[PDB]
Amino acid sequence: SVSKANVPKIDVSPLFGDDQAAKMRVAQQIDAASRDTGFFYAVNHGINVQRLSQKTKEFHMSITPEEKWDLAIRAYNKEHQDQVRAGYYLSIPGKKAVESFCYLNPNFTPDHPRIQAKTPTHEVNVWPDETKHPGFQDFAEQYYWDVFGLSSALLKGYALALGKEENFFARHFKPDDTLASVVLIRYPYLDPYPEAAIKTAADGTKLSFEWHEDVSLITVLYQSNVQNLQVETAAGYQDIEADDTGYLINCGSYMAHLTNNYYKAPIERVKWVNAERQSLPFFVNLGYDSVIDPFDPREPNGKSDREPLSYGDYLQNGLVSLINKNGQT
Ligand SMILES: CC(C)[C@@H](NC(=O)[C@H](CS)NC(=O)CCC[C@H](N)C(=O)O)C(=O)O
Ligand SMILES: [Fe+3]
Repeated sequence: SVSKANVPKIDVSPLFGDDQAAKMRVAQQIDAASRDTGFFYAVNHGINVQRLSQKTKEFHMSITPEEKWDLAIRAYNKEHQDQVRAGYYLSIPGKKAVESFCYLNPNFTPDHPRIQAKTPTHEVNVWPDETKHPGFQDFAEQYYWDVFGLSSALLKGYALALGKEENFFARHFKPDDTLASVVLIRYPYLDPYPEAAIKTAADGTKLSFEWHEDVSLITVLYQSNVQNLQVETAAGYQDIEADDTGYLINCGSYMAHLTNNYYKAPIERVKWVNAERQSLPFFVNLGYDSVIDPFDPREPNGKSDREPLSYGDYLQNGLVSLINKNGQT
């Protein structure tokens, strides 16, 4: 029936250090994984993922219907026209099981020039009442910077893996302008589970979210210990093993663009599982004006004829296209 994807566990801790040869050995493993199924687990990453899943659980289970409307993105609340990305994504009982909360760069404030200029994809985060969710905002903002630091190191590994200097990507990944987002996703246990919330794939598999390529440079994902993800290969979809201690890493379609598809953006989908679980992606996005010059590591001269793509326009297009294809989450 369904085979299992080879998803190696890569000790990424050398990427935080100054042992350059050890960094290269990590880079080789990243290269191999990126050329195989496109996924690896980053282990020995230094993030307290036990507290992450705890603080997230407390929030999802304690937020009330009134608070969800008050935080809701524009897709669920016409009063909130500035909330395209950040805020609460409501479930629809009987129809849509998943619900989630998305937040962006905490440095996006009314003082920020991109907020002042009303540049697309930049928004000021919305937060629940502190007294109703003590410590939640503090946890969430600190987590953003914790995973930012992990992601910076991973980007050093990807750069070395492609034959570049280690800051080739990370130099565009900055706290003052990153469009990176965290999404705290709840997938509920439901009895009965509404069939309307289950999609059926071409191959018959029941899904919660259909196939797609990630809109990101890379995706840095923590999930609770419930197997659900699949990656498409030429021989069909393969199950990605769960690992609630590691971070599941893959390239997004911006990486595929700039490498001339040498590191493809894998096609992934989410199987339907009737189980309470958490999915907490960090989408590594660059700045709105960031441009990486494409190259082709397959060619002796490394030359690509692909257009340099401004990251902001890429992100705007990608997020709207994904909603159109796979629905409003
Ligand atoms: C597969 C997981 C990463 C997760 N899927 C997801 O997060 C899916 C597919 S990558 N991503 C999205 O819908 C895009 C969210 C973008 C976010 N609101 C933003 O403004 O930056 C899931 O569990 O459904
Ligand atoms: Fe995805």
